[PDB]
Amino acid sequence: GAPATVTEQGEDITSKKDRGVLKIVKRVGNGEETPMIGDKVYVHYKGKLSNGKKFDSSHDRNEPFVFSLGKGQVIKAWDIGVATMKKGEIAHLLIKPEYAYGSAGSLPKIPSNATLFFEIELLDFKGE
Ligand SMILES: COc1cc2cc(c1OC)OCCCOCCCCCOC(=O)[C@@H]1CCCCN1C(=O)[C@H]2C1CCCCC1
Repeated sequence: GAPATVTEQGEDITSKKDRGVLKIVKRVGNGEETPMIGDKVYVHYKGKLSNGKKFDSSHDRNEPFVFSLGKGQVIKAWDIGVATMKKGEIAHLLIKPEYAYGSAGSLPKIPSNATLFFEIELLDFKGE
């Protein structure tokens, strides 16, 4: 169970060391450059509630998913986790609601106090 594997085996990459974002690297990337805040980043991802109840993929949309790192165009967890990644890396994230959609949730897709699981591949990142 990919979400459980990440609970057991994930690195806590939070500042406050609150196990709110957990990470395993599943495939290794290239170089030592990782993206800085304001970098434009290209990814493919597979995502779900850890309940396994709703599911989501860039592939559904038939195209890469693009955002500006650390601009809050995504959840705090993504801005934190993707920043730790290298070009070509695949990693797994398990995320507590404080780094996702909180007690307010995001209905209908996301309920209150949801935990999320993503598989993310980083493809590219160009400077601001
Ligand atoms: C709460 O809304 C959604 C959440 C998520 C996917 C959604 C979505 O509908 C708006 O549709 C995919 C179409 C892309 O639309 C822009 C995504 C920006 C929204 C912010 O997204 C995020 O911060 C993260 C990371 C980037 C990929 C999308 N993600 C999500 O949380 C996903 C959810 C969808 C349900 C299963 C878990 C992942």
